Amino acid sequence: TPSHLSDRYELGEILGFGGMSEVHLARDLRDHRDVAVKVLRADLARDPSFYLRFRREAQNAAALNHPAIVAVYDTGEAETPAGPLPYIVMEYVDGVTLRDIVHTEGPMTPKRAIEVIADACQALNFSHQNGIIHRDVKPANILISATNAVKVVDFGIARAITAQYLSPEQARGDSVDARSDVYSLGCVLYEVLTGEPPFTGDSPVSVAYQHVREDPIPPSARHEGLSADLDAVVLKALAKNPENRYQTAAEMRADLVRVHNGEPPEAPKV
Amino acid sequence: TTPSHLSDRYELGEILGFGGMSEVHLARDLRDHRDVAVKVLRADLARDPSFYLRFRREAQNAAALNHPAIVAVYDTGEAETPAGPLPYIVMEYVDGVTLRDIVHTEGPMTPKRAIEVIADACQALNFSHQNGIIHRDVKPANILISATNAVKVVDFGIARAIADSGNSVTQTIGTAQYLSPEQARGDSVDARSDVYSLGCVLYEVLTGEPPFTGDSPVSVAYQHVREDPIPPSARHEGLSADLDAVVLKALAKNPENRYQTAAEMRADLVRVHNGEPPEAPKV
Repeated sequence: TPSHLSDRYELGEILGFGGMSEVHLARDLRDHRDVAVKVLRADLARDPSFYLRFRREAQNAAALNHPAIVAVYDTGEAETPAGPLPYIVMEYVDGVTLRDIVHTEGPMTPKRAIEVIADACQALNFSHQNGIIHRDVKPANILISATNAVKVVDFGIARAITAQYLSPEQARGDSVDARSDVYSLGCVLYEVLTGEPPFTGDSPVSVAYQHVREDPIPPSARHEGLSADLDAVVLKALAKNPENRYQTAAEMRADLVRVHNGEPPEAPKV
Repeated sequence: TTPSHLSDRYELGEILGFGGMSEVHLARDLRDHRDVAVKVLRADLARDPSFYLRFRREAQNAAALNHPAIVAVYDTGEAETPAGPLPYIVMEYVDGVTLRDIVHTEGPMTPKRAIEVIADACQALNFSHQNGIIHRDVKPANILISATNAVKVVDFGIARAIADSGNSVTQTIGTAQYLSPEQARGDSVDARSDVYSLGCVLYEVLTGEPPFTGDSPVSVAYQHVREDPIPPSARHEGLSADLDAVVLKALAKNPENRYQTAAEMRADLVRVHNGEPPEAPKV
């Protein structure tokens, strides 16, 4: 990868690695600001199967406009003498992932967890009202900024009509919809609350199997300082049948809000 | 695209097989003047910390077992070139093929051969268990047959911590064909699991298919949990009711009903091999 893309974006340190792409902190020398640039790993920039796969993801990136969603600024294709190198330029978030927080700091307090997840529900809801399912909600895809704001990254591109955060339907290979993001957000909620996701296993298959077939253990049975109410919410978000989950991320956030307040939630009492 | 050399001692050659994070190379040991197998982190995953860490742990904690039917571990290290550090493990080399390639190119074995092979796998797993090591991933791709027909087992899981429960602590889209029920549920895995998995392999070398197949790993995992396996002799000819009894005991849903040890399973495979009645329920 070159030091500069398009004589505009000056690549700096790696923020994170993804499937085929890596995200860099960079200076937009033209707009004079720091940005995040997602590029295709240089080695992979010759396999056409990858160049094409990435360019569609870039061309068709979810460009949503919401405080809790990392914006998309620009998309491009640079010119290293070796070859054309495709990239997406995005909002930069000076912060750390939920995955890092949970790992270095452990489970959050119920109050903090609720604030974080309800804020994620807003990003998800705004995304949903705009026709877009994230499909990969998970702690590594939720960012917390230095000033403590939630920023969600890595929305999947629109479609036609590991495994710790899959919904039963993705696991079965059935069709997914907004409710599917709901289930996954609940997995994250479960983890920030208890230090662990609902299901663990020796292999993605095992975990997938559990999502589809095993009853989750109520969070309070795995960590202290969790109320029965809060249990009911998490458990509803984790319902096996989409028909029985929260129907929208809004519904989910409203029940989270009630628990923050200390009011009984609309969720069932197990 | 890895380097040509490691630690100025091992020069790498053809790839023998690829795994999760890692590729296995046939290499020449320039100090000891011999061919070894070298399992290294894939070069493209090397900048990535979560893969480097995951592998460093695997390399340092590799299971060194000393047994004819187990591929030895010679050295464990970290090479530092401008792509590394690249933890790696140096192992006994087996000039041979996987039990998986065999079944795929040659078809099912004869009971006489199947039994001999699985019986040797049993001696490997028994030895390992008696050394506190559970394999956890027994499957055709992890059993090699040497050019002289010796059985050699690879890819033992690293030792893990056991909880207050007396259960094993869990570690870490796939095969799902050799999964035990306890693995599927994410329960405690132990010697009985290896026994069950080896059962699946035995079933596969005898009949040409593992006990359960399906169009999703999830759905196969389910069959392991809930569904009865059809006796081998109903799927392939030339197999006796006694052989069925042994395979089906190994494949039992409740670990308390399987062979409790690999040596026990080996004992019933030897009896069948000899024309004796097995200790296992008629069916």
